[PDB]
Amino acid sequence: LNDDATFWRNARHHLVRYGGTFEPMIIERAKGSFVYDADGRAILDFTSGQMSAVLGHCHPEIVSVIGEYAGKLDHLFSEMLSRPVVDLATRLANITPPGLDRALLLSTGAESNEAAIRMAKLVTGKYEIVGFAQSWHGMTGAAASATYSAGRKGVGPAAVGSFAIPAPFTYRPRFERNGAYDYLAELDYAFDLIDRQSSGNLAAFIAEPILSSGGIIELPDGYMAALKRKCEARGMLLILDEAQTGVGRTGTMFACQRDGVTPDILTLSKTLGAGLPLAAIVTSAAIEERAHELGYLFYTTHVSDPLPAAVGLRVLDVVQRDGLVARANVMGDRLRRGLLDLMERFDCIGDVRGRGLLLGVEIVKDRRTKEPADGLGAKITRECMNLGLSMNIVQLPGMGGVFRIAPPLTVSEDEIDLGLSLLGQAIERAL
Amino acid sequence: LNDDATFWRNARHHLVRYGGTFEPMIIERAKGSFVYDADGRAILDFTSGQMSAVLGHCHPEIVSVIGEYAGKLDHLFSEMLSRPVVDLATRLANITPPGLDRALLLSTGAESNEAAIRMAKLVTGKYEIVGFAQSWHGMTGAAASATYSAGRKGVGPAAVGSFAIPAPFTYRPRFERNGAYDYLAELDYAFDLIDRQSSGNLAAFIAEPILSSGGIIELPDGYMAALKRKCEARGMLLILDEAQTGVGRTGTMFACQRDGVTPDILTLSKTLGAGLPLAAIVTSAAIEERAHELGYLFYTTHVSDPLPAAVGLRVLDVVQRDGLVARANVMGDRLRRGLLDLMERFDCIGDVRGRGLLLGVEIVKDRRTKEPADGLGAKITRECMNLGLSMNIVQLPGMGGVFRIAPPLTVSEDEIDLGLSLLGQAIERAL
Amino acid sequence: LNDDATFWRNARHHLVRYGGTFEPMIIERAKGSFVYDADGRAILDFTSGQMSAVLGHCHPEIVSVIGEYAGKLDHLFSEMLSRPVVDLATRLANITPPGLDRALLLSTGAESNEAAIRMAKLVTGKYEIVGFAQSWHGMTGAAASATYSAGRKGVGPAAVGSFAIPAPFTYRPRFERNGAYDYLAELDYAFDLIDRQSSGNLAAFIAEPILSSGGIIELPDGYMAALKRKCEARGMLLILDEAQTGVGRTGTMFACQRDGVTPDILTLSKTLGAGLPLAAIVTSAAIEERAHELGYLFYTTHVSDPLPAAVGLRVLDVVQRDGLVARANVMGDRLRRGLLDLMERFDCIGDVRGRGLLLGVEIVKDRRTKEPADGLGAKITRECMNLGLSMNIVQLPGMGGVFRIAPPLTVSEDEIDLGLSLLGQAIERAL
Amino acid sequence: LNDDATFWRNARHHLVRYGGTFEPMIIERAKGSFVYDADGRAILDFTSGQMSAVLGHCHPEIVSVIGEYAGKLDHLFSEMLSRPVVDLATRLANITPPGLDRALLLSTGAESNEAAIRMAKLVTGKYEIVGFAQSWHGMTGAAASATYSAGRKGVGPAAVGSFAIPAPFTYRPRFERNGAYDYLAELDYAFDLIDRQSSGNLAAFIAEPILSSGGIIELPDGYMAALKRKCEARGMLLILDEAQTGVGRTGTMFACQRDGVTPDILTLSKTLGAGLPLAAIVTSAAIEERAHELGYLFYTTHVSDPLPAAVGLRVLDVVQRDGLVARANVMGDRLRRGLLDLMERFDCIGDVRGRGLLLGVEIVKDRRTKEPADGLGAKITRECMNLGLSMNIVQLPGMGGVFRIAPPLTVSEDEIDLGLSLLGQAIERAL
Ligand SMILES: CC[C@](C)(/N=C/c1c(COP(=O)(O)O)cnc(C)c1O)P(=O)(O)O
Ligand SMILES: CC[C@](C)(/N=C/c1c(COP(=O)(O)O)cnc(C)c1O)P(=O)(O)O
Ligand SMILES: CC[C@](C)(/N=C/c1c(COP(=O)(O)O)cnc(C)c1O)P(=O)(O)O
Ligand SMILES: CC[C@](C)(/N=C/c1c(COP(=O)(O)O)cnc(C)c1O)P(=O)(O)O
Ligand SMILES: [K+]
Ligand SMILES: [K+]
Ligand SMILES: [K+]
Ligand SMILES: [K+]
Ligand code: NA
Ligand code: NA
Ligand code: NA
Ligand code: NA
Repeated sequence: LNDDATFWRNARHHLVRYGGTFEPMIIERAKGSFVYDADGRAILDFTSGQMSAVLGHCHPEIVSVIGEYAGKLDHLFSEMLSRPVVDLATRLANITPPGLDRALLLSTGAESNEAAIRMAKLVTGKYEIVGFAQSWHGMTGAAASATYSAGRKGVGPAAVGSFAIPAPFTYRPRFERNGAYDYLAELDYAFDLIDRQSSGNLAAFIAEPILSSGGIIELPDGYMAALKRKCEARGMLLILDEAQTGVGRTGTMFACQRDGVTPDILTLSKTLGAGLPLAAIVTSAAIEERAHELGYLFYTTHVSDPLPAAVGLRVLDVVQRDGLVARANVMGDRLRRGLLDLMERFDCIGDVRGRGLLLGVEIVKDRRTKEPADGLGAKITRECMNLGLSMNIVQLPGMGGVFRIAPPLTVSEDEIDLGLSLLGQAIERAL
Repeated sequence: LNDDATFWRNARHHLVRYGGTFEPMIIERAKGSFVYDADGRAILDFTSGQMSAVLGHCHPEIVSVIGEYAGKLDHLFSEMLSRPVVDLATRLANITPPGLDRALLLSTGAESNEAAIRMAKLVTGKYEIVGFAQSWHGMTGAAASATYSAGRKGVGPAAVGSFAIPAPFTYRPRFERNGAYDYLAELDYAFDLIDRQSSGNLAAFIAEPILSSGGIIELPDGYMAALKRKCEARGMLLILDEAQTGVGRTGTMFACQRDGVTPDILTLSKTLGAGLPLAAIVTSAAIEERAHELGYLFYTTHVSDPLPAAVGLRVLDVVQRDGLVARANVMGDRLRRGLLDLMERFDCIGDVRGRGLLLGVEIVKDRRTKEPADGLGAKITRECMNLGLSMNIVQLPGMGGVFRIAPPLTVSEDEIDLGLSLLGQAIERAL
Repeated sequence: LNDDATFWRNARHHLVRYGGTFEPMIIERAKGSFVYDADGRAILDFTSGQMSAVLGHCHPEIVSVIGEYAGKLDHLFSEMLSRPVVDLATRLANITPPGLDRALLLSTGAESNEAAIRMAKLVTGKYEIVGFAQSWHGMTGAAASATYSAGRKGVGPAAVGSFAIPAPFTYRPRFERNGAYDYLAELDYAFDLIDRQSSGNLAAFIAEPILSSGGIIELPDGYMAALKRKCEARGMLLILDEAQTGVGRTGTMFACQRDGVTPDILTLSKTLGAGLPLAAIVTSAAIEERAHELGYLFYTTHVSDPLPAAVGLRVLDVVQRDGLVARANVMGDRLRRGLLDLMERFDCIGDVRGRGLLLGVEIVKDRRTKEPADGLGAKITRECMNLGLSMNIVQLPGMGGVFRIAPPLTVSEDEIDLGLSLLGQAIERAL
Repeated sequence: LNDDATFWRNARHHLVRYGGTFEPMIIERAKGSFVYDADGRAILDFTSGQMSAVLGHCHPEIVSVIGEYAGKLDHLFSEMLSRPVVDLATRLANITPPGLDRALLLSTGAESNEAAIRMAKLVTGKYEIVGFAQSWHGMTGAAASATYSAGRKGVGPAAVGSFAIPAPFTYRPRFERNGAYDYLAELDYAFDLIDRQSSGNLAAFIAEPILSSGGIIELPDGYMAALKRKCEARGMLLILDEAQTGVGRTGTMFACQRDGVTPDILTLSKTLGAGLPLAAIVTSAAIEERAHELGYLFYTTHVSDPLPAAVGLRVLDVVQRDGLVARANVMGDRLRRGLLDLMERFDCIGDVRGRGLLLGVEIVKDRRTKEPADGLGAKITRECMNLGLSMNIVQLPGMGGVFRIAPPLTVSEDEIDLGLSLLGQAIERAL
């Protein structure tokens, strides 16, 4: 049983709480799209752990590669190179679009954003950073200074030169031009204000292609391109944080490929490490060369460690070899249609959005007023859990609660159907 | 051969440079205290990779535990608990001194410092951070804002409320009182200035027990205690960054045990993960409770991931089981005496300092003037490498170059002797 | 002649340039609504010097009071009181609306804003300041940190927690709601963004009732009230900077009286000193009491100096005694109608706005496109000068050039007519 | 009587308190070295009001010049020049040392420091400012960010890049080198720390030649020169704030003349306006030219106003014409010897320091321990007042209370003797 009193005693005595609440179960093992509690119950993992396990849990190939290296090349002095490192960097330059040439291999998502931000500052000689008002880039200093969906209060001043602009949100539009939601006009208006506040030290704009924690907000058609131009006009770099979008999830290897806009620096992490801590930034040779002449520094313990690099390479291999990017579109489409069917059945489902296998369901009181359904989201979530489906909801001011659905790229048709049934049931009991 | 032209071609084209310079060899495999290049040559690793591999490379136990978990519980939604996580947190509360009760398990050293700093700010409601002028706490925002041995220029303003004071350095004393280096008087004088600059928002002091990158500077007798009192009087927390000192390296499980001073928050990382990316903070229950009521947040992808937690637990087991803390004193003593013998033989060795198996050798022009020997350090380093010994030197303004010696806790008598011979030879050729 | 070569030689050698350009004439004397060059030519002063001389130049009463005091009570230790000081403070509490009780008498406009800002920070225990994106509050640190119409670039970072929102501008509206310029909806939208960026340290909003340097922008109907509520909901103070609007200029003793909204702190300066350097803040007793218990400090050399205080009291007397606030409406109305007649005659006049005797004329290429007429403004200005009328234009990005008209409250019907004729002529020659 | 209940009623109801406490008397008039209360009692003004009235109160010449201008050229549009302005700027270039060429005429001391600081930032392209830990430069933002003797707590973060170093204090030395107070070694040590904290954006050092509010601390022999070199090596400007030292007070026209070190920017105010609000900065032509090409801006209402400029010119004339700088040395010497005699008589007088007519007396418990005499200072001060002598004491942590003595340059032998007798008596009653 999950009730192991010694286990819960120690958990209460010895863990630091760091957000949210601990599920009242003890995860014993995990395989593929499921995890198992201490009673042996299988929970369908619709979030791929913490949005990372694109190949599912304990993927046999990952398992072999991990075994191989643990026993042969584990960790090294940060100035020593090895194959897995060079292969992975090379691999990355190759599958990213042209203009993305050189890579740096780190450990976490925030770390990858900090490295990108530091580099932008170094090459521009400026320090002001702009992000979206519902972003999430990490808990470390600079990453946090650009994170706006939460965490800003009580922890002292943010970094000097931190600015946010509203993200374009079609579902709940707030900016009109001729009885129309003109999100590009909104962009202009936003920048104008920025320009007027800047000290003249604009270094970069950092952005997620789809705001995940922000509520699965997809940047609409043309936005990105337009965004890129705003930067270029201002001599700013564009940093795209693809921690949740990269490596196939949205139906392209990388989300920026969809818009055909290549950022100056691209950052990766969650899905790249598929559960392990590996992260990266990729930039152009020109930018790298300049950072280098300027003395760019970002020296860590695990930068360029072989084991993790090895794991990342295998993940890419598998994705490619198995056409998992394409699978993402097929399963994604299967899941989306199901969600849409639920939305036919239940009024509280106000919207279903997203791409590929990174989907959002916004819970609402009523589809007409689009009024946030408070408490209801949490109910459903609990019912899912009882039913054996692991879900995640995010709640922002002025928005209904949003389920963030992100099953493994390896998920099966069945598993999709199952989740879909569990969710319907959960909604039914929760009303 | 290490000359693989395709390998070097790709390395040049696709890697981001991030400090220092790449060794011109290709590391193929690693085992115990050695690494091997592509020609099969064995290099004695006197720095334990990047100062982490306390059990050496590819330790059989680490290898099994890694295997076990990769295949059974890899990575989870950050709100789900599992045994390895609870066991490790518990284990940590138990081997740390009283007052250190609750743990948070993360991935990197900087991340662990950011979490500690954020928490200090939250519980104090203040934001000013003080560190040593030769410190190194990490490359991420806040960690970097408190890092003074390098990296401060060209990357924009540091965090608001960043202050440093001089670290007590007995080898090159600068503060006198009655013809004596009164490092405590220096401390008072330092604080007075701080007090006068503060906006009245002093939150914490962050410190390494032994400044590693700072040049292996050991806090002298009574300093720490006195430091702790300065904080307490000011309502500040004391955060001890034991990334390189923890887990046995200096001859005690933790360096603070030596002084018998328990910090408010303790951070760990390098040696705890023994090569893998695992890190942690440990605090008192009271502090944790308060952070919790205040809404402390530090939610990441890999916080509380089972695999790494599992690895950390095994590392602790092994250390304990094999009396490696005690071994650290014995080998350390064997290594220190050797260094001292070299210092008898060569004038350019100005000082040998450190504790247990974390030792420093400061290179000097002449023992009397204690004038920095410029270029000489680098020579020696290169000669070592040719000879098959991997070393590391750090160079600060106003100080001679310092070799940072940190062989695995598992290092053998032979391996020690060998390194000692290689180094003598290297110094000989380099003169 | 104005050509005095020694005079210009010295001017070139010994003055620091500090913005704009020196008129090529030598002002020898001034009286009433005119100034005289070295050739004895009379220039009609339509800006009341630098927007201050509400009683005109060298007003006989000011002249007597100045004489009186220079000879009897000039300047004192800042802890000694005298009558003029107490009378003026009292006078101020009395003519300001209820809720405005206690005064502090300083020297300049920026100084008065700094004192208000410091006090807001002290009583709220917070530090974030919000202003308008086209504001001007002064050249000193904090005042400058909240000044957005110009001066932000090249001089380092602004104060931490500086934010701006767009000012409501009816002439060139940018925010629509149902095919309408919904300036209140714009306000909401603005605040939402602020809220999301704040660290939770909102202390005050600072605002001019009519943005003078911003282009004579009048806060539309209901805005202020709504603004005040946004603050109150957030626990922020409202500081109204009435440097150019106070003391009768807009047809009420103080502009806030028109909206019937009383700010938390009111600041005055230009018109209060009528040419001399006197300035003030007025606040509620409650706010003052609290600032006092918290140790509010703002100790200067000239705070509470008798001479200037004496001058301010006389200015108020005269204004009251002569019904100059009422005169402001009558002359203002005479001037406005004239401007409107010009606008009938010339296409380049796009708008005439303002209140009482603080009027703006926006120069435009064509009334339909409302396209900024570049160069034209400057022409006109030069022609005015030749014609003997002193004018001032301000130019902001995205706006046509704006003449800022602000003749003395003592201006005569004739003088108005004259200026009106000179301006027509100037426009005629300039086309 | 000073008891006017209506007067005190209004004072209590309508004044904002801003530091310190109001003397319980009503100053009715002032003349020469005295002020008179409402009972007609004459108080000898040993602080020249608030340290400004170098020609005493109501000096007949000041009075005429003031009269002249009030009636002829009072205040102008900031872009119009006039003679008094050009004459004064010229005059200033001429009496300052070579290298000081161009002037900007403002209103207050803080304003003058803000203008200097802004300009330093503009020309260096950097923003970090260093001052003394016991300085006082003003209450406005930047001036306050560099003020360390008081006011830093409770009002939010200071300006980014604010640093202080200890001022050299011979009376209570804290830095030793070979059993000697090596204040220059202290300077080096200080800078080293600064260097290590800087982001590489050092713009200027701002300093008072004698720290007035800091406790009448005189920069010892060679310090300044050495300080200037530290700056020059770092590419920083040196700004000397001579608000209390300029215009004769210390026995030279300007204090920097004594050391023969010319700062990059010199600021003046108190004594220059001799009671009226006038202030200035003086810089080199090169610096000015560069600030100008970079768009230096510092446009205020009263910059370049004729009346005040006129007053400043007269003050200079008088000082020169009457050899008041020389008089300062003679009277200063008469006053100093008296103080020394008191120090013979009373143990509580620990030190008498200063120069010319800017003298300090530090009150101590006992001359041997040099222990601060708490409460005693305040007693004496009160007794002086009863006796008819106006004095001022400043109290800093770790220092005894310090009387700041600064009688007018026009003070008479008698007046000196008188004060000297009153003070002796006051000390006698107070023991
Ligand atoms: C000084 C650079 C070096 C990489 N040190 C890293 C380091 C970190 C950061 O850990 P990270 O986040 O990098 O994992 C935290 N605390 C201390 C005391 C450290 O020495 P090393 O000393 O090993 O060379
Ligand atoms: C929003 C909180 C969550 C943990 N996200 C983390 C996250 C990180 C940080 O990675 P880390 O440093 O934590 O590894 C970086 N960039 C994006 C777009 C993210 O969503 P998630 O979305 O998965 O719940
Ligand atoms: C220390 C407080 C006192 C008012 N000093 C004011 C002061 C100012 C400010 O001038 P302000 O802007 O105030 O006119 C600038 N520089 C120095 C060296 C000063 O001592 P004082 O010393 O006279 O008591
Ligand atoms: C905009 C530049 C001008 C000089 N304005 C100065 C100004 C000040 C500063 O007063 P200062 O400290 O300068 O005395 C404060 N508040 C407002 C609304 C102002 O317009 P003006 O509008 O008169 O041209
Ligand atoms: K490494
Ligand atoms: K996790
Ligand atoms: K005063
Ligand atoms: K002026
Ligand atoms: Na690419
Ligand atoms: Na413990
Ligand atoms: Na009132
Ligand atoms: Na000169």
